[PDB]
Amino acid sequence: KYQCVKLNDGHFMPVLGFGTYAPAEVPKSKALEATKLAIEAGFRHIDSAHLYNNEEQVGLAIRSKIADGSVKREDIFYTSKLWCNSHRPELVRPALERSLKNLQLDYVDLYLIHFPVSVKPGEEVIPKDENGKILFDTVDLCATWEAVEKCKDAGLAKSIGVSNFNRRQLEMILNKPGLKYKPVCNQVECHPYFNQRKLLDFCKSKDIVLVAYSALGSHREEPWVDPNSPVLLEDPVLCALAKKHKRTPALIALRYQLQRGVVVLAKSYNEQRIRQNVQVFEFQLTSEEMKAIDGLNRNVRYLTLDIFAGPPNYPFSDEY
Ligand SMILES: NC(=O)c1ccc[n+]([C@@H]2O[C@H](COP(=O)([O-])OP(=O)(O)OC[C@H]3O[C@@H](n4cnc5c(N)ncnc54)[C@H](OP(=O)(O)O)[C@@H]3O)[C@@H](O)[C@H]2O)c1
Ligand SMILES: O=C1C[C@@H](c2ccc(O)cc2)Oc2cc(O)ccc21
Repeated sequence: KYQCVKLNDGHFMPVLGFGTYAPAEVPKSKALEATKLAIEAGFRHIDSAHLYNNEEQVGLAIRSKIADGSVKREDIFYTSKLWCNSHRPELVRPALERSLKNLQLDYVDLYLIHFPVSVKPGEEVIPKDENGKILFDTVDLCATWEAVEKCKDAGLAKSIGVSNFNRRQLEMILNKPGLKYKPVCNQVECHPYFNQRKLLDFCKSKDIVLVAYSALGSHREEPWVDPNSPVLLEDPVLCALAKKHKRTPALIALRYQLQRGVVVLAKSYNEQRIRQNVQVFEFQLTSEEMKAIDGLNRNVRYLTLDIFAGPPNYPFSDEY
């Protein structure tokens, strides 16, 4: 269904969203078809990023569902993200305008700082030196946020937020001198094996929505995810609750987040699963079942973004 949460700037965010990242080996055209099917199934919140190299396709999909009259622009909540190669203040608006041009949309509903570690400016999203290590850059993320705030001023992003920020980095933005807009959200990995209780409580404490990514246990694309990590959707408790409720493990995992106050994303380029995942609104977990899923917490982070560790801004060294 279309139920939403009110953000701290007064905009409304659909509580279920459609993830659009797919591994590099997935052809770009598949993003176009999956996003159309997502909108037909009921999805109104759509999550992309300049990193995903799909905004031309995702924009084509959204504007085709507008053109055929299925939805109007105001019904769609579209998220993009500012990548690490344009953290520098003077490059922030160029990057947003470049996403909008690829999308052929006048504005995004939500613009996020994608990841707090900066890299060398340029066309390459992961620039590398001769020994294969990332060419990091040195940027004041408070200066980045101010340039992101100016993007809201200009009406090019209706809301603004962050992703992959730990509590320290959230506090750096929240307590910045002259802050215009708080982040409306922190988009972070969250699933029953990494349920982010502490970070979720902290966001709640500052009127920041936690948006769960990798909520079904991630794409598991090598070399980003350890292939020896456990597979979330094989979990016996999730599978047992799925049987009990006549649902699926993915649907238990998404319902879990909805009942604990989290906005949840779900990626699928599969028509059946796309349509399946919107069924998260048709059933309820009992409080005893929520507690059983709470017990699944394992400290298994699927997406470490290890290749960016080293700089002070690497977000996952802190406890949360
Ligand atoms: N740093 C960031 O901000 C960041 C990082 C990671 C992700 N994200 C966002 O969050 C989204 C979701 O995370 P994710 O891409 O890691 O994936 P995910 O939502 O955790 O799960 C995707 C995987 O689960 C499968 N799946 C989907 N629905 C299913 C169902 N009902 N039953 C069984 N399997 C199902 C997908 O396969 P099929 O496609 O074949 O269904 C795919 O293999 C991303 O697309 C992106 O929008 C953001
Ligand atoms: O799966 C990953 C690993 C990594 C990454 C993905 C693609 C890429 O081109 C470079 C890095 O960061 C991410 C950020 C995202 O928002 C979504 C997925 C991933």
